[PDB]
Amino acid sequence: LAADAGTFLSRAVQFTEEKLGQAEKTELDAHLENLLSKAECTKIWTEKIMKQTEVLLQPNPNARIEEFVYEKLDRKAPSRINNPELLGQYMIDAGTEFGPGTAYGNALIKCGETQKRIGTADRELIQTSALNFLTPLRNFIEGDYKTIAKERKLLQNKRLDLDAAKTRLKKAKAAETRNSSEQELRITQSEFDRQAEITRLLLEGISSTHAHHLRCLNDFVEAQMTYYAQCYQYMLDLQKQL
Amino acid sequence: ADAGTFLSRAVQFTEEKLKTELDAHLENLLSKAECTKIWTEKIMKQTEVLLQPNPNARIEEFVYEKLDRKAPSRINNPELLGQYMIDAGTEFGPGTAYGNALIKCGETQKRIGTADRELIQTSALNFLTPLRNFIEGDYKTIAKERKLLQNKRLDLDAAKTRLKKAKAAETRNSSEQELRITQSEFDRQAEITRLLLEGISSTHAHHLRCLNDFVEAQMTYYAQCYQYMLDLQKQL
Repeated sequence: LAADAGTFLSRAVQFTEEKLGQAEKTELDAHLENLLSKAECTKIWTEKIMKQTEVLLQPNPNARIEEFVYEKLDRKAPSRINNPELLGQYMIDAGTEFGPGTAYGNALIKCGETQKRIGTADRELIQTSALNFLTPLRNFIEGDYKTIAKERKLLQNKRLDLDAAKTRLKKAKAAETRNSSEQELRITQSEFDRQAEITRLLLEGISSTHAHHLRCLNDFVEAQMTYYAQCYQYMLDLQKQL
Repeated sequence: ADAGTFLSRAVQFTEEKLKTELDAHLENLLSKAECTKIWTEKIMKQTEVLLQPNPNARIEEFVYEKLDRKAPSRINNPELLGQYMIDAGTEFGPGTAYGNALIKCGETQKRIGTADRELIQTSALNFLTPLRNFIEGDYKTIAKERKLLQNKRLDLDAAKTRLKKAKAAETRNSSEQELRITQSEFDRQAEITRLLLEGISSTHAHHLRCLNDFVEAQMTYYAQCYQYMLDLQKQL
């Protein structure tokens, strides 16, 4: 068990010396370097788009903060009526008060109805998009990315060990000890190579990620089309009655 | 007992804490005007909320309005999303189908944002403005007249008390004369109020035309956005 502490100690000292610039870093194969870089960029942008999308869907930030609170509180956040439907209610009530016979009353009541219909259509889009877009992406970021991160750490650690061994051999004098260090060097190199393959294999899966997301984007688009199309028709209908 | 006297004092204080009825016609008109103001205010506010959902933005506007300095031209959600998509697509590679889609969507999104800005401008220019004008101008006048006639009323009510207490013949005659003077002022003010309370009919007509306009703005915005989406659907 204490030997493990020695491994942690060895990995640390080496990390310090390498940072001190006194020690160098064994550069990884260009292919893996390229693969890791691509996966990262992908995650960064996907995260940004997902967030901005959400903001677009739910403009009120304070509402989002309240949801976060109840989410951490493990409680349900009370539902609220959307602005479009609310306006409709006020208008309809006014129209009624002003008098249904009056044209102004007729117009106000007619509009309030259209507004509520529009509000209903809005919620349809929010649910449709959330179900078809945000979640698919979220999945990828939470699962595959995590796994890759873990493997990255393993390979990073192995490299530290390899570099530490190298440095040890560099300062190896006693023939017998130097030979032992040579055995140690062979030992770490093998393990390092093994993890490198493991990592490359996992990184290969990212290729399909882009194609999967493209489908999700096509869906979101269809949703927006549906939302505006419905609202446009609703508006036309209102003008005919008024 | 003592409790009863304390209760009596309490009732007296309630009286400390807490009328010549006008001709029905005027009363009814007054009620109409008040109702109109209440409903008009509610609709004007909610519709502004519908246009600008973000409360913090409104707060900022209020501060900058008091600051008497122009508030920065913040970018709306659609355009920002478009920017992110376009840049991301560029990074992943323009040739790639995914990148192409991202860029296209960003462009359309920015177009939508511009159309939205147009819609916002039109509504506040041909709808919110007139309504606000009316509530801020005519209503004040109306309120002023109401206060004056209310004072004439209180004075008239006092005159009745003076009349009921006018025991001396001279006192009786003086009270009568003052009551007559108050009455004359009352009917004069009443007439003025009646004139203004007959203008509410015209107000309803102007408001109706304003509403018809707002309807046009919403239809135009929805039409424009629908076409943009059609174009993108064709591009991809």
